[PDB]
Amino acid sequence: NLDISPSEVNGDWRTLYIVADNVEKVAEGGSLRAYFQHMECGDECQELKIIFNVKLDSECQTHTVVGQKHEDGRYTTDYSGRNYFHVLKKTDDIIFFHNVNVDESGKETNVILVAGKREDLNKAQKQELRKLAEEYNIPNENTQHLVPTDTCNQ
Repeated sequence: NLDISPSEVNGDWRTLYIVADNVEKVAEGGSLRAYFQHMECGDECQELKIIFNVKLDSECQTHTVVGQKHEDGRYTTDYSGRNYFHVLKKTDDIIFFHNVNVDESGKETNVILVAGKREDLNKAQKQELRKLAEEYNIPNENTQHLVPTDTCNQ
């Protein structure tokens, strides 16, 4: 996979799209429907702090996770079970993350989350997202566009 540096990641980010093979996890009220707000890491990006909101009732419930980087490039963190995440694609203003969540009940969910410093993907990036989901055995019909309900950063 692709490494990230503090200079690349530090700052505000938002979630544009999430797609997952267990749709309940990323649809409204899902445990993994994370509206990014900010990322920050230090030296070598060993310790990656991600601040995000989930919507709970009508309100913003803010969360922070700290991912720990490992030699294989994955970060781990606890959140609604155990997560293993890494970078599948990156540009200066868009990151595609792949996450595997193993929930407390043992259910495994594969996720692609698109984080951005802008509000939209272009058409090429949308097709790339679809191709990646296929490659990762994730149904594209589960795709969630978060922009229209992202109200916790403004």
